[PDB]
Amino acid sequence: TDPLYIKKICLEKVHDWSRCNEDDVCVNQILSGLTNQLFEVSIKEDTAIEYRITRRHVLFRIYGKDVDALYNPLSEFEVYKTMSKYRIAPLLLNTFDGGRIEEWLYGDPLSIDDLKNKSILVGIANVLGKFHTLSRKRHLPEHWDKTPCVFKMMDRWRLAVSNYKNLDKVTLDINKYIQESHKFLKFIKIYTQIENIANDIVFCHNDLQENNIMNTNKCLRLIDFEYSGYNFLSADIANFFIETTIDYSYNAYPFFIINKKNYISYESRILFVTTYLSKYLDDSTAASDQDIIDQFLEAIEVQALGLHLIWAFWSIIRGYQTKSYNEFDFFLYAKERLKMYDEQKQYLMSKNIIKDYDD
Ligand SMILES: [Mg+2]
Repeated sequence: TDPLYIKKICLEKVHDWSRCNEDDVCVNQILSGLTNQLFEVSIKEDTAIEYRITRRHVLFRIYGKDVDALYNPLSEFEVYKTMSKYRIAPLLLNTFDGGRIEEWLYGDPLSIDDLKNKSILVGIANVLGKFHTLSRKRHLPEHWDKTPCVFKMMDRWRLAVSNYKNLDKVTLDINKYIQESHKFLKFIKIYTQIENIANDIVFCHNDLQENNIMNTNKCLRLIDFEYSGYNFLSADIANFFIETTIDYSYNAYPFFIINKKNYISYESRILFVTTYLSKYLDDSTAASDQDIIDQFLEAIEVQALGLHLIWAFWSIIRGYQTKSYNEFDFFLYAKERLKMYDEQKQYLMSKNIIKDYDD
């Protein structure tokens, strides 16, 4: 993590960069987690034009430790290589002792305000619709577990949360939501057997938020596939719809803002689902049926219910890992996702959508 060592590695692992020396290379650490240290590494532009280096930037990733990973760290690299092969993720460039080097994407992540732009929403639906056709249009590795990660994420993170003895003010009754977790997984096992396109099991990103969508040339691209895996495709869309209400760009405590009124509008949700199905169904994109759309939208809201529990548990675990480094209040965030669960459960009950859920 010493900058000159980073320069030395890049000069010998990026093609034609060895024509430079360490004084031609710039290293800028970008925001990292506990599992990663990320650096923007570049050749100074005037040095680049003189030597005519065409790959001026790379992304330099130093691996953390597996035990701190809340995703699955043992299969993350194999999954990323597959995504890189089919040009879905940023291109893997090289590996080194303790990390890897990836293509640098020029542009900016989408903002919370970009998700109000209807043209941006259409672009996102096209990208995700085409992306979700991967498992049926190409042959993904046959040994990959096809269990929907809604089960795996919920099970894995509920276990880690129940192993805590503190749990003071995240909720006074954590086992209420631990028992709610069991209710959702049992309901979703029945609910997803109903014939619904939204219940199709495809390879999913599973962390669809605006800052994981890059806007490069007006071509939207996905990044950060660490949580990716097989899942109900409605879960990927439900995550994106939820994220229209959460702003992570706020730069003071608690470093997030929730605006439930900003939830993607119904006409926007229609426009998204129609656009999505136009790309996800190929030989007959005849899914302009409103009853198919209205049922697509209902399955999305059902999956949204469980995502609030999934990410609340994730946030509880992150809160016990961190300790005033970014000062993002993971415990307040978890409490807000738990509140989102209660409000979503009430709404679904009020419309009789989660029958036999046993409140
Ligand atoms: Mg990210």
